Amino acid sequence: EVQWKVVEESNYSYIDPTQLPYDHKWEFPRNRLSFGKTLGAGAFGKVVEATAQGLIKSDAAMTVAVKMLKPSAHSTEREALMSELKVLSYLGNHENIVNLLGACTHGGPTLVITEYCCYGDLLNFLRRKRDEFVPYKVPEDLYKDFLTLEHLLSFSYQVAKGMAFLASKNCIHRDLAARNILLTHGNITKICDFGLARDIKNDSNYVDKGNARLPVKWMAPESIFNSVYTFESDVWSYGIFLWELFSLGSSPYPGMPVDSKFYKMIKEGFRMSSPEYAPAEMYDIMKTCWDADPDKRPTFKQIVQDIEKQIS
Ligand SMILES: COC(=O)c1ccc2c(c1)NC(=O)/C2=C(\Nc1ccc(N(C)C(=O)CN2CCN(C)CC2)cc1)c1ccccc1
Repeated sequence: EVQWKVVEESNYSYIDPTQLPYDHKWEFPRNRLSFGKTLGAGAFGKVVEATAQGLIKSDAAMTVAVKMLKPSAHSTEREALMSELKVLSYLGNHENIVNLLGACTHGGPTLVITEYCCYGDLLNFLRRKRDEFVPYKVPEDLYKDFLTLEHLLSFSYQVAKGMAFLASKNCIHRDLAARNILLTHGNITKICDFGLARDIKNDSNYVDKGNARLPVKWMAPESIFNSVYTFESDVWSYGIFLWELFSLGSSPYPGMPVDSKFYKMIKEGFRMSSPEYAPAEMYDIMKTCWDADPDKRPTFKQIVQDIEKQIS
């Protein structure tokens, strides 16, 4: 919205990602990329499955995901893709994020080489295993490839470790949701920012507010109503993700259209109830994540230590 704002005294401010350095150690020869099918495409950017010759081991090739722009992209999009590469180069490597493997910044359009996660996004994975879920396995043949409570607990734990990594790098996600979590071999979940590769206009999970489209049902109140995005507001989005996880990919606040009454109810203390398969101690974490006071929400470092005792 382009309007007036009354302000009150309360810090952190975004950095201009174009000012971040790009380390050319990530430069990978473009001629060693063999492109496959497009995995997903936004309005201006797309992620393509590809084969990278000698990227990690000089002997053999490996499947990777290459993030690139469409022909319709303008100079601002090309700057944005370069800034996304500069952020990934800045953050460093962690197991629970979609990591940067290389980049092609020469001899053509910019190609960002990321890890390929064979299972896709966690949201579609959960909704696919809905009829194949049991809390724990009793004859094991009947639950061959079943999803269990052990898996969901590991997912909550890995996403929390990934977010804890981002917070330690002074990085705010601002769009934490199951659709932005990817699953790869060994049930490893990886956080990522789709950025230019998700078409926000065609996704009902992003609500048209003014001129912007925001993931309202995942956002903390101070984000929706005060435009305040912090480490603590990410924790709110993690609580909404937990509700997705233990409802097996159900849309949050199911059956509630986003309108003025919805915003009012959230401000007055309205919260979702416990998912059907959520353990009690995990739902406790949800309620703390959804505290209207950002000071009373747990940090991701605390969430990691909390879930760790549950795993053990
Ligand atoms: C910063 O990094 C990023 O921003 C980023 C963004 C997306 C991906 C990524 C990095 N890394 C991946 O791997 C991504 C996806 N990968 C994938 C894998 C498997 C599938 N599935 C299940 C298929 O069936 C498709 N596919 C399987 C393999 N055969 C050969 C071809 C058909 C679908 C998507 C994917 C992309 C679009 C939307 C959701 C996820």
